[PDB]
Amino acid sequence: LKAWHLPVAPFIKEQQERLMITLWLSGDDLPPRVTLRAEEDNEELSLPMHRLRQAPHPGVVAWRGEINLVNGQPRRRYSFKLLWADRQLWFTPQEFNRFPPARLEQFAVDLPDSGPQWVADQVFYQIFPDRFARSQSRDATYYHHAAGHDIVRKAWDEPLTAEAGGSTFYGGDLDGISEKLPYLKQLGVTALYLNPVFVAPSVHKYDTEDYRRVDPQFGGDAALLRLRHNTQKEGMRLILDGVFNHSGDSHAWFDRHQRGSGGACHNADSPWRDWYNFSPEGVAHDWLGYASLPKLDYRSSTLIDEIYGGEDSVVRHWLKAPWSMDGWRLDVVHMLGEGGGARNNLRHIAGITQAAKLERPDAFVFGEHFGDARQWLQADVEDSAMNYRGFTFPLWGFLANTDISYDPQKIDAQTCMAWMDNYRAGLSHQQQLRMFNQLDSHDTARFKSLLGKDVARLPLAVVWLFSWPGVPCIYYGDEVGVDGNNDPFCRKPFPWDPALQDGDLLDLYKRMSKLRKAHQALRYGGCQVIYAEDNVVVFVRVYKQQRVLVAINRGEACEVVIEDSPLLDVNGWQLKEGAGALHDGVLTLPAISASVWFSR
Amino acid sequence: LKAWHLPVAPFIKEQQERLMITLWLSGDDLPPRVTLRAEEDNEELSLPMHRLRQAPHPGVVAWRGEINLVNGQPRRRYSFKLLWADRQLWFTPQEFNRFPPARLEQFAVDLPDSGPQWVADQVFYQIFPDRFARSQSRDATYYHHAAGHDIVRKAWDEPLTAEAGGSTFYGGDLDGISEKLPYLKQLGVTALYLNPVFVAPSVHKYDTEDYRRVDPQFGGDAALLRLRHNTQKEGMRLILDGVFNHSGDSHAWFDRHQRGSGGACHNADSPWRDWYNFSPEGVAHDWLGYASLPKLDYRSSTLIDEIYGGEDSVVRHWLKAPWSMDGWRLDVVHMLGEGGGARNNLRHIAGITQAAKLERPDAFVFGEHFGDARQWLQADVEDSAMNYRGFTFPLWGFLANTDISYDPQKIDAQTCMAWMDNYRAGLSHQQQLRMFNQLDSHDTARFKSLLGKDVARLPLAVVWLFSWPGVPCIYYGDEVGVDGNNDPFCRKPFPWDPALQDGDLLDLYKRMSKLRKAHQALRYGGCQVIYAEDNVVVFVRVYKQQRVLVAINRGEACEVVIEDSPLLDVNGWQLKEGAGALHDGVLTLPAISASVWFSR
Repeated sequence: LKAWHLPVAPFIKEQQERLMITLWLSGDDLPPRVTLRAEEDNEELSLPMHRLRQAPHPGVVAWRGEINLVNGQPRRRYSFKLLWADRQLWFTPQEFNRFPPARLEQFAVDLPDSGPQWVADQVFYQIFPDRFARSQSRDATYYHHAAGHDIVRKAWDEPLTAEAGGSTFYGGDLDGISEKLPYLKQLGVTALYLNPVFVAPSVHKYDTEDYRRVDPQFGGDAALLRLRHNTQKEGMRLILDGVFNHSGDSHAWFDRHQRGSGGACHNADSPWRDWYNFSPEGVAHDWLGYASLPKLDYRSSTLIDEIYGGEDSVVRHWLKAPWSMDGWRLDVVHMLGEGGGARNNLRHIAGITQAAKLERPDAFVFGEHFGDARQWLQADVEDSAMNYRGFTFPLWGFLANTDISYDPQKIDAQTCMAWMDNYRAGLSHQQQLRMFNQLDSHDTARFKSLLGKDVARLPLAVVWLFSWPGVPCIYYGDEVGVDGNNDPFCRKPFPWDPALQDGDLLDLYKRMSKLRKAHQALRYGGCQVIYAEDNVVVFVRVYKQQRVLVAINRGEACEVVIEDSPLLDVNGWQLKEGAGALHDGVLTLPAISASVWFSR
Repeated sequence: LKAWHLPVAPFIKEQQERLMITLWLSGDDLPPRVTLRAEEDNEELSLPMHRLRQAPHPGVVAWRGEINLVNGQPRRRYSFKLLWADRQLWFTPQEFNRFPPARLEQFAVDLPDSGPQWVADQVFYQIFPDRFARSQSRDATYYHHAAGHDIVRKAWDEPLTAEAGGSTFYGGDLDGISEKLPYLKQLGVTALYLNPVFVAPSVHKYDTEDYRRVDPQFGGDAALLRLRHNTQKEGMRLILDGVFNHSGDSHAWFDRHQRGSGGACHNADSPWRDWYNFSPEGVAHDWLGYASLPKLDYRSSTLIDEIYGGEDSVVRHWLKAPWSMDGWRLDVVHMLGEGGGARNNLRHIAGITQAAKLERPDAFVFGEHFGDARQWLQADVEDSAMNYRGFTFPLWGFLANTDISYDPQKIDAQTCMAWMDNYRAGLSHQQQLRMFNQLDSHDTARFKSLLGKDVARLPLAVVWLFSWPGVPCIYYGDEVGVDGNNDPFCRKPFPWDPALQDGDLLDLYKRMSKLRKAHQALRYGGCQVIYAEDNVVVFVRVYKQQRVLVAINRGEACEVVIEDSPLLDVNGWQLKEGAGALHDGVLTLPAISASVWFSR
């Protein structure tokens, strides 16, 4: 017995106020009845399915049902209940289940879809501002109170060292990014995610001192206005790093260093005393034991107003004119809450997202989730997450034998795809398409270094990043082969000298972004894993009549048989990237290779 | 490789402000390192585990770690990360996982536990009031507007018929329940769940007309005061059916039948016009197409105040003096919300539960969930659910070959236990202990009838109901062998004539409730499935040094080998119920039997 279904055309079709659902079956003992299990206002529904007269493909029987769209909530969950005379079988995102699937692990489609529909068309690039590029115009040192010393300035070619990593400035700025826009546009980028840029004494600037002013070191307000102009002119989106779980200790609201007289750290009568939590001993709650990062108490209704409740709260401030940013990356989204911990977290993240969409309906809001983000995403409190658990770490394990803790990891293609597909199953198709996928970031070792001796696998990761469902994000310098261990060493200055650039890797990035821009299935399509065993993964992206086939071989050269699949029943295939070869259901795969085919 | 862990003593121990966690392992290739993955304010933690010098049991190696309890949220999620030189393995509620478990499917313990700790000590009994018992004192007919006719009155021995089922009254009342308290106390009952009792024209009374007055047909306010007195006197708890997703069409707020002049159904200027949703055509939103049940629009802040927001809102009204009820069963909890659907549902159920605990901190609030309730329970918006998906339907399938839709079902012991254990894995140990388990209810066919020819299996269900984690609920008449098809036929009058009673079944219920009252592990203990194959299920309840072993055989007589388990390493076993026999790791099980053993 076999089944096929993806939450996209050709399997689904909106027609008037109905959502038509088609299921494919094949086998010797087909069920005489099939029930479409659907949901309306969380009530489970048993909807009839009828057999279609026309076989969609050789030996494939098609069933169809209808979800009424005039009532219910926009997210349409559904599964298939195969019924025989004596038994039943469920078909789900995770294949067949002998007992009923979890409600939150069904197929799901968002109709009407009110999410940021532009996100799926983007190629993102993440910039750690101090390390990307210096403007042509272009170093003032001051005293970092939270550190024990003045800040340090280094020249662009000075090696990175573990000393005073939070206080070493190489001096990149925002006009530097503006000046490098042609390079990013040649790379395929259509959108930027910036690490923090508001006034703060550290180099990374998660120790926010003023949420209303751009730090002069990066070029101040004028330079961020220019970047917004230039990006708009080039049709590029722009996302800022939003740090609302905690403030910096040098913020006026807290003011550890008594720069004023009404700070919360040293005055019980401070206007913002109840914006922070102080233990019985008086020790302020902070972010995981970093006293420079006092945690904000969202029990206080004035804090709620200042951050997201008010018309000119911080979240909305940068989304309206003249700033008109395209949204927010939410730092430490999972811990924000009341009383010094994550109490009431889901409610407050919902408030932040809601406030953003009030200012800009198409605003993109996604959270930093090193962990399992499903409960946040399943309650629709944010649009998306940095997909470490769903994308990053499965690739770390399958390709680099390591994990979030740099613990050893030995997982084969089966386990990797079971892992990746289990996580997506909790997400609607529209949510899957906007997951923020990257290979590494400013908070991890460089993927290239994590490969160690297996660095030849890096191109496989690059192809996968551009073809797995979700929006891909390049971490600055990845595309020219920057390596490094974790923070501080993952934040090297970008090597603008082409002699220090891997130009073959750079070209790979250019081509994959062209393939993605070219083919709807790489942006909008469903995704079916077709083969997952030992070293080989094969999956197809699916959208209307178009298909995109992707075959990854992490080891020695081999041949693999691909059984006849109705998803692969096409006129022919056109190889677009890689040296793989498909002929008569046999895939010839060179050692350490990834290949992409478009259907003709 | 083998592992054991349950979220209860002897595996966990609170000591000062620390939670100690112990893991058992056994095998030839044990991991030299084990990481306790825990959570603090949703941040994943890697905590060291150290090897204990003393083997807890033959050939079993013990590891221990500590969760710091002074910070974080009360629910403590955790899992075990086994680490070798080249690989890792996860140990979870669902055995070993090669890739990291879902955050929401870890072991979890609620510390500090603020739930209703009394619930785990109860035996519940559900009463459909019109059909349970007439008081000695003891019939007035009126016109049911939503029906097309006057109500109908029938004598106690008149057969049930499908005609006017919502309007046929046999006349049971609340003083009748008061008078039958000695019977319920002899049965083992310590708590009552009543179907609706507020003023409403139907016999089931989910068509609420007045949320502030007890229906005179059941004996009015005086009779419910007496039942509260008598139950208190006998140390019995009392739960009322709370119907807040919709009102009845005869409620004054709506008033389809113009009993007043300011109703919402016929006046655009009604004080409660915005308490209901009217389509573009003006058709009121209702409960699944029943116009007698107009749905309430929780967008309106006055409605929120009337139902749960206000000091004397409906939810709190019956929880304070003089009513002092012990909580609420929430009818159609999953659909309640704004705009004519389930919009903002989680938030409103949270408000209702919060309001209840404001009035009574130990109030028990649980929802009617025919479907998958995990998202409600995982967000702590209610204490518990009617556990149809986690308990009822697995037993319908394994024992009765049927399901929620009375579709055929063919699942073996493996699938049943995989199903039951997968659902619990999303629940903390404290949540599992208060799940509201029953075999049937006023909204299903009688389980005894569902068995058809296999009715000899019914005692197995009864033993299982009292030994699976959760609080058991008898549906009135089940204990003397009432049968019937679904609503209306599952609501027969209780047969008080002992000649019409299955006294052997009644005794079984008495003994199982005595076993539960007697043994802490049946109320507080963890639960490990030990054997699940074809017809046989064997599981042990675990609490400190005590064990309770339960063996269910749904088919012909057989013998089954039980490998040495450190959970079964005890002084000896004492058979308490059934004819099973355990000797030298071999379980001799008669056909269609269930057996219970206490450890000595």
